[PDB]
Amino acid sequence: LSPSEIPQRDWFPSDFTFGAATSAYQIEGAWNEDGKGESNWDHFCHNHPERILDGSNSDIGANSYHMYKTDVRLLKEMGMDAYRFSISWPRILPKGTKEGGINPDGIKYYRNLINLLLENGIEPYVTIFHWDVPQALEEKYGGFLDKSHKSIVEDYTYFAKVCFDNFGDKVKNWLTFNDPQTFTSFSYGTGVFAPGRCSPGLDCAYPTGNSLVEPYTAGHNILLAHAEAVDLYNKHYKRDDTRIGLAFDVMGRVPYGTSFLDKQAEERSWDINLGWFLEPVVRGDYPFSMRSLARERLPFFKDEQKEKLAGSYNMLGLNYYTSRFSKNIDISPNYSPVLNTDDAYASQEVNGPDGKPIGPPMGNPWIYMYPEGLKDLLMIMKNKYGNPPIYITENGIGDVDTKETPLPMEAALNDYKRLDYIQRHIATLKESIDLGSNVQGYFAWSLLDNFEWFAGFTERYGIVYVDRNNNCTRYMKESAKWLKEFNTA
Amino acid sequence: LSPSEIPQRDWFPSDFTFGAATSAYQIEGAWNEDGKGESNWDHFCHNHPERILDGSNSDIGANSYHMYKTDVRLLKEMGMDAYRFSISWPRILPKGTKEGGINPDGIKYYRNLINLLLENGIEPYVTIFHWDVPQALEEKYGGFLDKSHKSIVEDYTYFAKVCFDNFGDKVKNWLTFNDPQTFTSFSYGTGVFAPGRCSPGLDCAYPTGNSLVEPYTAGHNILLAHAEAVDLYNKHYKRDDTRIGLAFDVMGRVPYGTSFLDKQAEERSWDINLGWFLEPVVRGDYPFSMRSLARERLPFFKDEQKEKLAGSYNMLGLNYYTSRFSKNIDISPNYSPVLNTDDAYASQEVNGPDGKPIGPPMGNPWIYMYPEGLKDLLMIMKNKYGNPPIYITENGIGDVDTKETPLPMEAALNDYKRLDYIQRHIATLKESIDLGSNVQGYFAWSLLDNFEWFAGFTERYGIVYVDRNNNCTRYMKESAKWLKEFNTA
Repeated sequence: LSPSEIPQRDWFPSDFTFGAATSAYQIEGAWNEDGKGESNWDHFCHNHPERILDGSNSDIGANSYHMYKTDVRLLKEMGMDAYRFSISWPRILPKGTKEGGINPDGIKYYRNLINLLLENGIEPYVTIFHWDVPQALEEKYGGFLDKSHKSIVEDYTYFAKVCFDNFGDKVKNWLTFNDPQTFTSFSYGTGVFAPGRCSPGLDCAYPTGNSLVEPYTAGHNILLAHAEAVDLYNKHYKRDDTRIGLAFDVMGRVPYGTSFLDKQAEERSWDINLGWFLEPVVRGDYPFSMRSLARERLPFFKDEQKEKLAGSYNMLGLNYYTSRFSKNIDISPNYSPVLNTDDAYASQEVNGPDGKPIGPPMGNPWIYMYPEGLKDLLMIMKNKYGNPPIYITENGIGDVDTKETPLPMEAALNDYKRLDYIQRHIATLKESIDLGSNVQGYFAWSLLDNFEWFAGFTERYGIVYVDRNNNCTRYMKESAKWLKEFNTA
Repeated sequence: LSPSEIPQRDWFPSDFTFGAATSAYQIEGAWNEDGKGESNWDHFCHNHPERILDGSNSDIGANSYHMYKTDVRLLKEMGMDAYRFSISWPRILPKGTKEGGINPDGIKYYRNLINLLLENGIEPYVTIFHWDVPQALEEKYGGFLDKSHKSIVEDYTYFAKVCFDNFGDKVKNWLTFNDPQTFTSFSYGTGVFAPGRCSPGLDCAYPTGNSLVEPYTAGHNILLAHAEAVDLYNKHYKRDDTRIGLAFDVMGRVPYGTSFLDKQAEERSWDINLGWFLEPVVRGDYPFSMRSLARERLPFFKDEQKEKLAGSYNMLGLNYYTSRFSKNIDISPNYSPVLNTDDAYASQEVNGPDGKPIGPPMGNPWIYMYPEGLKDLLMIMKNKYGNPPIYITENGIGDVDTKETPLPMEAALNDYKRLDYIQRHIATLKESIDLGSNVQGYFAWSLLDNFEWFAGFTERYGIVYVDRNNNCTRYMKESAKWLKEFNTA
């Protein structure tokens, strides 16, 4: 709020990075053009529109496949140092496999986007996989549910090789996966993401899975896939100045009460949310708490794998939005986990014991502003996990805009709530950096308003407004205007 | 230790308590006189003398049953404020049950000892149970292995009732159990204690038990017994100025290395050693880590039991001797618990990473001097468990004295190593008191040299020498002389 409280670029180091981010399926559109194979999401939205809040799909998105030159202009205008976007697996390998052949148009597109960004002095941060699994592999062996722990791993590794092959010379920053926890938990736990599987009795499109097992199977394959891709990268592609890693979605955790019991609950919560995928790439295995609680439901790694996994990164991405109070749940005959996330034996509350929310509500159903949680998370990365190079690869909020409660374009552009939120977190990074945090960059999540998975188009997360009523025309929002001023000045 | 470093009595509050302690089976003797029933230890030593290092038994002990007058004498001369001793269950209730009848001579013995201690201004801290279970009960239903979780509970409560009925008027400080963890772990885990049970395949007198289950069964019954005895006490015997509780044996735990993994191992170690019995009397249930690791092997408490257990104490005893480095052990198909203590997934090391022992060796196979471990424990009691009134009910070392390497009487009396150890721990209490610890007393373990369980008479723990070659004549050691000087001055 206060003038001296508003972040200034000179607050951060000269080499610090500021940018924006998106994901292929959310913005690309052209779902079936120039030889692009079908994805799990194409398949899910088309077959189960009832599972999308407004029954929409992303056949078009923000049409960034055809309008990338504009996205680049926008980034240049705001003075962003970098841009993080993902690559569509099927647009590159329609069948998802080597034998399926590499789609030249798919390669050409990302090739053009990369050169243009660079031409304009914007560093590309390439996310190899953002939930878009080729349907071919999905039907072939369930994709990441691959009970063999081999097929999907090799297929993902080849996909990566093609990316390193065709873009390696230009790309200096790679991210193998983005939000693996939300992907596995939502796609196989609660079943709100494609393909929509969950345990019998649960309300999802295909209640014939197992919410206590599939998320861990998928998670295991993701980790094996990551380790293999990084091995390949370090052996045949890494250069003295390039980096590879992955990004984790994470909610800050705060003890519900003062009991040491809730502090324990909090620990188990960080473990099942962040630790799940971070500990394996850090030391080669899952958090002890998860193994003691999920037991046989959580696969074991071979010695070779643990070896390939430990230290498989040069930098790590953190996608932060909110936090929750963690309240203890005792083990006893009166309680039985139903969802994989229930293995943490802790309830995640928005309201503390005083009935008040952990932070001011930002609009949609789950984002409560609590920049303190980001600070705690960075302190944990610094003191417990080796203080590696950190990039806040995602941060932002979603403005609600439904057919029942339309959000006027004027109001959509005057996103002061978003601006305030963004400046608070950027300020939080300043503090963490002075305390020793190895944070090296910040990416505002959603360069553009786009498809928001099961929420469809009911939420606008962009710093740039997209008018789909008029050829997806881009309009800077106040938040984008400030970022432009911030990056300049 | 520097002269200004040697603790002084004025260093502590006027109401602070200094005393000595012993246990019935270890010092009494007269194992089968004046109607005393046979105990589990009488039975074990007689039937398996090969399980006692020097093949001895405690038929005589320090012969305190006939020489108690001399014991109180030593206490009064040293200026001790209190004396902790235990009551022999089989000596009070020969058959261990009410139907068996109360032994007149037994009641008499303790009545006289108590009145004498009071006549001399020495407060008696009475331990109700110290491992000596009436053999009658052991044969009738396995004693604390009682699969019904009712018989042993009721018989223990009655025994407790008798004590309250005959001594309640004179005793103001009660301790239901002493060292429940060593009792259960050694009697049913490794089998080195009576009755000597363990998992088939292990080396004990009766390898027909289960080291992964029986210690927990016994522990569970001990806790139920405690809750019931405290409930009875609070209802018909407690007076505004009387207190009841129990004492826990505990080794300090220090992370082996710097990894966060060993910090976790350390926590699981405190949990399995101290938490096992403390958490139930504090909040009504076992530590979360134990329930998650022992699972079905750790019995569940009924709601009314958790209610009786939570807050079932006015004070707590801590038996401290040494500490260990806790080193992490991952959960994996390559590791399978054998002993109940393995459930903590942590090795307890005497030597740290540098090959050096955590503290200087005190003589016997397991005691290493590390008073800072006591400080850590007191800080945990203060910051995590409510900072209750604490009494260090045992602290000391054992001088090795075997047939092969006899300890000359002169050397046994010049126990400067014990004195140093004692002065360092008393000093440590001072530091803790100033830091806010609610420590209210210190008891030197072993007023007398006596029977040391499976170690027989190969170790002298007393501050008072017992010459069994003569008529078990007592002689003050340097440690005792200093204590006398300290208590006076």
